[PDB]
Amino acid sequence: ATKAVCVLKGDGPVQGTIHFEAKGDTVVVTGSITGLTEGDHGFHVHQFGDNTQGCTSAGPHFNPLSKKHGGPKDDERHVGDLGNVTADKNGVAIVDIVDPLISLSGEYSIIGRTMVVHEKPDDLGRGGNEESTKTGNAGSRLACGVIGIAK
Amino acid sequence: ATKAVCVLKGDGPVQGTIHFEAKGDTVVVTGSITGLTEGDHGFHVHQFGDNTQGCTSAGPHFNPLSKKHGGPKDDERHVGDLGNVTADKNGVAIVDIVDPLISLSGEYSIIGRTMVVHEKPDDLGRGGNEESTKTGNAGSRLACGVIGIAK
Ligand SMILES: [Cu+2]
Ligand SMILES: [Cu+2]
Ligand SMILES: [Cu+2]
Ligand SMILES: [Zn+2]
Repeated sequence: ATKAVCVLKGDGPVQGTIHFEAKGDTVVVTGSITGLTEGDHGFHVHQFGDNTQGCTSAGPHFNPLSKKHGGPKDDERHVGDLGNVTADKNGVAIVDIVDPLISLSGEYSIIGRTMVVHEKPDDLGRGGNEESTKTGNAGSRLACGVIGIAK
Repeated sequence: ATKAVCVLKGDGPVQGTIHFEAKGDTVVVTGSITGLTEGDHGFHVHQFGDNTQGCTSAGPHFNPLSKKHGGPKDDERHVGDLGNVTADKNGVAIVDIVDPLISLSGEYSIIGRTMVVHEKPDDLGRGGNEESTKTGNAGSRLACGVIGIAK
């Protein structure tokens, strides 16, 4: 798989479409998310592609190397830690990320897992409580979708 | 992955949860679909896990070996051809299929692809027309979802 896509849906107004592309040795993630409150929102890949209980059944961050939570540029981070996306005053967040830990096949594959956008900013593992080291204190799951193979 | 799940949703009342489990060289698919008109409905794995345009962006049947549409028991069939599901008069179909061609890993992996439940019964390629050998005349897609990894 070279291309993947995710449609984000939740119980409120947040929605969006995220695209993933294997380019060279990396993955580029692009798209946009609407309906958000202004400012930063944690944006992560969660382990299970299980939407039977809404976004809750996606489980925790995808973490095959068993590390602590961090920001996308840290060495100590989960594979699913893609940092924050930033919404403007209209509620629109434009997504543009290149990441060196995920991709689309093999052990690090995110195909069949869940993309989640969160209520609050991800503090990138530096909030100083235990929760920070798991979720970055990013709060509740506003919208999510299973990552699928695209044409 | 040895376990998977799919939540079926569409524009109307058809809803359902399908579970997949690896068992030796087989895949056992169980679950139930509700809101269906009594009778037989085609039940296939389509190629893309793209829900950006509802169920229509799922593309055609998963057919990596470019075969003709058939039923589950035939040798000449698509990998995604799982035949038919049958709804009672209450509109409920209990799924219980064991299949040797679909898998949760490797080249014929369905993770990240779309499970589709159709309007009309699958004629299994025995219909007397061209359509029959492509889709089994199952008609419109009532509901679908991306197949994801499950705990
Ligand atoms: Cu998260
Ligand atoms: Cu079909
Ligand atoms: Cu077919
Ligand atoms: Zn994390």
